[PDB]
Amino acid sequence: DDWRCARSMHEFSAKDIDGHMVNLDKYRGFVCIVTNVASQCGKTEVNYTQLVDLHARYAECGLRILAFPCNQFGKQEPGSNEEIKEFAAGYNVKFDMFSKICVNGDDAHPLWKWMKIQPKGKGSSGNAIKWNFTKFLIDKNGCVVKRYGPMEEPLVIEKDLPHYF
Repeated sequence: DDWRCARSMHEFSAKDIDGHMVNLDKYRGFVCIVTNVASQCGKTEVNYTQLVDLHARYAECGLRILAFPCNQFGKQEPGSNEEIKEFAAGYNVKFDMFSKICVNGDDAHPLWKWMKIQPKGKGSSGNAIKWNFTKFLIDKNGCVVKRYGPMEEPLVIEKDLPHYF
């Protein structure tokens, strides 16, 4: 498949939560967390609060966050893009919200197919996204430099950011 030959996050596009196509070369020169989100997960509150905390404190350093709603995990993102955006606003989210997608399967977003086979994007037992709130860390070149699991609170990520800024 074509997404398999991609070199960078910056070769992909995705529909934002308003429905506008974003070319992800927009993020060239920025360090990015790309994460799959859900509104009705045991981990929704810590992930959203800690992603907003990291964006507040490192946006000025060049941190950007891309949140992808995904309903594939206990169906914990059943809402519309409208409802999910309002939900996010509730956490004072000022980072980039995207339209709801699949991250696993034939219809997985090609960025999500690509990230999960990156030399530094490999998972622990196969590459499938295992639950809500997986985080990939993307360098200023759009290369995947770390994957953190659903069990790894986003502030876990703070210690590695200075390596990529």
